[PDB]
Amino acid sequence: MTQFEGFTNLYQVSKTLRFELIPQGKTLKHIQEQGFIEEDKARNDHYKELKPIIDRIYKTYADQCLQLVQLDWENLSAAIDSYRKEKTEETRNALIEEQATYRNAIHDYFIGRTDNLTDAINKRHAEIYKGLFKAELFNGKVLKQLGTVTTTEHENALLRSFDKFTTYFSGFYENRKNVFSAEDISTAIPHRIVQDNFPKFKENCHIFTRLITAVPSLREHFENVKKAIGIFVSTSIEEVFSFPFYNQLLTQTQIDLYNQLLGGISREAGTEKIKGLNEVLNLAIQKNDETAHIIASLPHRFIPLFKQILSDRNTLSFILEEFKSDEEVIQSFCKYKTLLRNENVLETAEALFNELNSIDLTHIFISHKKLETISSALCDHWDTLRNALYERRISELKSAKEKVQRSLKHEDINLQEIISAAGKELSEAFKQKTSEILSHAHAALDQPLPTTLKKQEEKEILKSQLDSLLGLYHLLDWFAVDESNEVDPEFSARLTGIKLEMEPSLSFYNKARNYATKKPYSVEKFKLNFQMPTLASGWDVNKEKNNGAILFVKNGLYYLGIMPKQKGRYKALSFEPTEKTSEGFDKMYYDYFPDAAKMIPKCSTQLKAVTAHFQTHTTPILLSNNFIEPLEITKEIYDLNNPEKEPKKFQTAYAKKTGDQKGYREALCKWIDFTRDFLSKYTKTTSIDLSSLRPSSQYKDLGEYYAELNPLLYHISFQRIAEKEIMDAVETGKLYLFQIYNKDFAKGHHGKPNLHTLYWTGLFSPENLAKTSIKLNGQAELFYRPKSHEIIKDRRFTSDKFFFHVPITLNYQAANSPSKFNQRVNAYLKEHPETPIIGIDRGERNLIYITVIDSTGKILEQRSLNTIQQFDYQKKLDNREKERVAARQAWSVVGTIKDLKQGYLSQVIHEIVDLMIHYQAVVVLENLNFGFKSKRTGIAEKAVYQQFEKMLIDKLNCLVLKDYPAEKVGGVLNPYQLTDQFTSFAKMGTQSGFLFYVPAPYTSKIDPLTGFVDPFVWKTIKNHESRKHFLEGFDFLHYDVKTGDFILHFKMNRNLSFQRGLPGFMPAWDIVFEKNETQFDAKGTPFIAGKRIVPVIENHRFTGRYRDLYPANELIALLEEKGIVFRDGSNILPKLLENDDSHAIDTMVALIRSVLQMRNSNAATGEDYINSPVRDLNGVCFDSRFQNPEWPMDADANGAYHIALKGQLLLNHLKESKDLKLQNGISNQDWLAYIQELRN
RNA sequence: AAUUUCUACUCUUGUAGAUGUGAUAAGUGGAAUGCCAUG
DNA sequence: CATGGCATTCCACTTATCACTAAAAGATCGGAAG
DNA sequence: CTTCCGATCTTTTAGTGAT
Repeated sequence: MTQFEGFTNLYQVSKTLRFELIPQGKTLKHIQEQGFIEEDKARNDHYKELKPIIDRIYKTYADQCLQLVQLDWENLSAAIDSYRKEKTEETRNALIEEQATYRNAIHDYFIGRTDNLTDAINKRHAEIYKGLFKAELFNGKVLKQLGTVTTTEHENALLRSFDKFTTYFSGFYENRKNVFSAEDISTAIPHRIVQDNFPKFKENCHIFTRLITAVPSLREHFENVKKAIGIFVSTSIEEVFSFPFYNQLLTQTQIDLYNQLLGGISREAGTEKIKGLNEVLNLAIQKNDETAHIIASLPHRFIPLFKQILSDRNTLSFILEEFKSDEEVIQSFCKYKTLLRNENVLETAEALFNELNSIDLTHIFISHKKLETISSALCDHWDTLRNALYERRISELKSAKEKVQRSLKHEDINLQEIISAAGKELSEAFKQKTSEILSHAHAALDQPLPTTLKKQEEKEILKSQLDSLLGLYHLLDWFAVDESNEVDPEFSARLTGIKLEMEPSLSFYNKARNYATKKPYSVEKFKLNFQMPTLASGWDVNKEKNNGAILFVKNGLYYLGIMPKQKGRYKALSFEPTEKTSEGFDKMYYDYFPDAAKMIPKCSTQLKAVTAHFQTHTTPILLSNNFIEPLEITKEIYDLNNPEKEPKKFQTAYAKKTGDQKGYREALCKWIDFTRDFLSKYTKTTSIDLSSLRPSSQYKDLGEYYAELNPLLYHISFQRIAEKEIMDAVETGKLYLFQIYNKDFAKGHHGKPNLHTLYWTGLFSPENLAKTSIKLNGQAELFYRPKSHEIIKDRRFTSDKFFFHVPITLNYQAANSPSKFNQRVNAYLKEHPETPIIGIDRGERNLIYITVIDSTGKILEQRSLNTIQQFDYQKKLDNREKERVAARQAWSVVGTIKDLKQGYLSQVIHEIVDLMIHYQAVVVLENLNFGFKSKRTGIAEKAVYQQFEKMLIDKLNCLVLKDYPAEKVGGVLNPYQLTDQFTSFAKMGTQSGFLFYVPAPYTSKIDPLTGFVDPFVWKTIKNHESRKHFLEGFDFLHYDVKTGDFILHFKMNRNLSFQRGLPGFMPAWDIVFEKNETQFDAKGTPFIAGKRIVPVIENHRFTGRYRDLYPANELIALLEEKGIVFRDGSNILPKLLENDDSHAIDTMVALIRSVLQMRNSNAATGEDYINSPVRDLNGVCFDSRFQNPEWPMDADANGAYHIALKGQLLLNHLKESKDLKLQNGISNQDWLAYIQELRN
């Protein structure tokens, strides 16, 4: 009999707290007189400058090592294909094994253990390999082996700035160690080569060979465009798309050559761009030929490869020069303005366009590709001028129209015919627009430049002048000045001269755009070090004179003490622990031993002396230093930890590989006895009680033993010291004292404290001291941020502050990772079949819409969360989004949206966890693909599909209710754990504890009452033949005279091609065209039944705005226009399908498509609702506007209700699941069949 | 209109909720500008 | 006045790893022997 | 004068997971 309260202390979590340190006493002066702050600032700047210099060495060895790589990729491609055809777990394991094999194979080059290279090269590469993670990067002991790096004197002098300070780069050492590593790490070199770039290359190879097989003419196109680009000249375009060529494309130069081949080299502004492979494929698409329709079906785009990790991009395309200061761009534009005003651009321009009223316009032509711009600038529609040209060429005449359009589409047109075409309105519009543009250019030229670019108004003034000049240049780019057609000579000469004078303005505009849109400089905190290489790395008493960090507790207040190096050496300041009754501070004593897997072999078996002893003679060795009794090590004890193979005989991987469970148990028992002896004899750990440990043979696995053992090694005690000693120490300067401070420690607070402050108080609560539930961690760091009733805005930004980030670890008694979390959750769920379900749906019209259903699916509560605590966050997000959109086009600062979304999601998360605790429910979200959420985030960054899942999973990883007592489940010492330990979204599966994932579609556009979904994908029908075929599948349609509504019948045995291929459980639906009368809801407002909201598509190619539709009214209007009688109640379809007019069938199909659009929304009126086209078997046509609380009110409420039903289906399958598992996703067929089973 | 920090209020020189930091790397999406095409 | 495919710059933004570390090893130097 | 040893401050290192 399990319980909901049993989901606590299942796995450890790690969190970091942040506090402001208040200086205590004279220590502010005593830190200013030493100048440590400026020293750490200069250290940080030197580190920032010197990080890319080391990266050159890493890039150099990466480029050198990969050029020697030679592998066959056939096996990896075969594994990828075999896993691609069917998704089963053993092919997944085979693919994982092949990926690991290839990853190790390439990593052997970096390690120096490959078989395809000589032994001397292997030794040289290994000798290099041992040096990039230690101090020889700075001393040059590994720098000489490459030689090609060629560091000059300034870097070498700046490398000596970090002397005796190599441990600063330790985090950087770990960061770089992830790169040259083979354990499927997403930042690593070989993971990228095997899993990121190679599947893309295989996809590109298969796409290219399918294109070649389908049609052969592009081979000449591809080879010719490759020769025009001039990349990979020594090899063929057939060979470049082959698996042996993937022995190249490891170094960044080859990848950049491939990418520039695929995209095409781009020259500077105003110059024709060399096309790429994807570009010529798109151009082949846009021809709209039958061969274009052939490759429209096929995948018609290659994929570029990803960048190499440590390298940098280089491109053959043009790179624009960059302005470096606002003064520089200001003086450059001022000198440009003086030059442009000295040559007198506007005088010759104005003199040039007034000739157009009085010159032979048969000799003035217009570029054919720019006439659309002229038409859009002169008319309300872009098509007008080309239509006028089309009908005049018709008027001076199937092949005739084709001749007209092919002369229209490519050949430049004389201006005289165009003025003859449009009439006069184009001529006065032309002269008026040219007058407006030169007036704008004149106003920009005369009005001067401001002194600087500090404020946004100066930026928009400069922007306004610049695009005035750009629009002028656009105006001169209208004319076709080329000599292929007739042109007046002096006209062409003056136009070319004024155009080349206007030419450098466009690149100037792009340069100013690049400089102006830079992020403004802000002050930023940096790590303090106090000249300690290992400041606050660990809290231990042995290291307290080295790490220098010591805490004190003073009558509920907390104080951090830092003692510095006195005269450049570690003067061991000491204190005498006095009686408790004496006044003073409470020093925390930190007796801790790290993870025994990481510690016992270090100080027992992997010692230098032991290794030297055992290679020579087999006799056992006694170890006495730092042991209170001499400790013996035997040959086989050393041999288990050092077996010359990866699987140790006490490791369960060896037991899995060989199956020798008996030998594994024996080796494990001997290892446990040995480490028990070590913990008995070691000086640090001889005082720690081990009586809670089980005997050796009772431990199932070594990791279980380690998870048991580690909590015993961590202990905290407190000692009282005289206040006089600490005050004298801080007054002397031998100790810097700071108070850990936040808002909650202020004397004026009365309310509930912050959750972080609750965590901090719970760690130092005496119950946590007695039994360690919340563990203080090491690796603390110090940050200094400079400067950036009576109440002051941004008071915390008014002075420099010292920050203090400290990590803590919770649920410490539990293991570092949970075991079978989802199986425990499913066991509890099977124990409690009546668990409620909460569905969370995300949308853009309304952000969060919740529905709570029971086991039988009845709604207990539904609610929109556009407003929490009477604050409509949706309007604020929408306002912020258009503010950002307007600012990003006005060259203003962009700002951030994350803080406002985080503030909304804080209240949202609190609401969901309150509902979770009050109902003991589960939470279901839709499984959103990364592509879909990224596309909708790009369409609308206001919406919150991402960052809500992360915050949810973070909150249920460890949950503490503030009102709860500290000892209760859900308290600070016993936090709830509802979700699995979050690793990453890639490995996060279909179920994370109490939170589930279901497939997205068929949750909104469906009937709640009946489960009906429209099956007709509408792209199957385009012409009247296919439309009439779609009508033939329907059974009959008649008019009901007693209710005024049409009744239409349909079966899935017809119109199967136009269906989306999902047969429902009902073989028949009764489509009803409700009479468009009005009804009153429960609130009493009138609403029109059967109404539809349809976009305007009258122009047949573009989408307009929204409009209301009344399908019964439109149907009777069309039928009475056709004269078809329907008051007899007869069948209407044969009376209608007999008529062969295409517009009647088009309108009928449009009405059918309109009436199945259950989703009816329009943001202009603020109305969104669902109507059911199919009447329920209880004689009800469902409409959400009736405001029945039994059913969803809105669209997103319906979607939330249906994902809750999907979760209900999953839990119902879980109840009959003997394996305590879940389905590998739910197909749409099973979901729709199940909901149709419930509804019918 | 105060906060380690963020959000929302302002009875309280404050309230409610949230808050895994640092380093590193990759990727995504907008906006502008061109170039080639299509409607 | 829109769409498709590229290219350059700028911005914000998300995702994915690592550490959460005491003690041995070693570099080094001031102080002690031949 | 000429040569080596013990204190002391950096630096690196050790590495576990289901019949």
